[PDB]
Amino acid sequence: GWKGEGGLTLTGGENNTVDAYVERAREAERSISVQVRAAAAMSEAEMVGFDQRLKSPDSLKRKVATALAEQPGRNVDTVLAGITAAVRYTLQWDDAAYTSGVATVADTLAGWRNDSVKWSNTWGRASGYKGLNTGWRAPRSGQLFEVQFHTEASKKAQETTHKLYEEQRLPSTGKQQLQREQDAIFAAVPVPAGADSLTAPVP
Repeated sequence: GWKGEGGLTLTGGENNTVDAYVERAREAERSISVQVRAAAAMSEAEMVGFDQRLKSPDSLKRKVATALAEQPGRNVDTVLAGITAAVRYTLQWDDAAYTSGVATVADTLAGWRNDSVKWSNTWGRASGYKGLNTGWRAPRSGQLFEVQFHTEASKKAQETTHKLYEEQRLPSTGKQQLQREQDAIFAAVPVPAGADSLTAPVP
């Protein structure tokens, strides 16, 4: 059995189900990183966070044990079936080649029989985080993975807004005064021409 050291738990029958999923995803990642590093080169994109392209085993179980608490009756099989960011990648660009580079990666992935699950285009928002987080399912392995396309400035937003998330989400001594401090950076982040018009590629 698994012991969530924050008040969480998982039985051995569920624990071995997740550990089998961990090694199972690690096998599909090999064929996925191949198809990802390709488009990252086919569009002159930069790959950051690639050293952590696979989600942590403990962090994976916490999201499962939390989902089990929110929705009993759901088995770990369906809970693991909903995980979207178990394997994940980040593609960077200059603001000039961002929009064209994203369309390349999305089409080359779709052309390789990958399925678009989500398309979180938040560039045309006057307030909030700017970016495009995408969801994909590998063709034969069926593994759900995500790709968040960033710029040098958009990645620097989350590189710096997370420390404000740290002292805002936590009510230790806090709040909304930093809500402007973050949206000031989000407004300071330039939106590439067409970034707010990026749609999921129809396969």
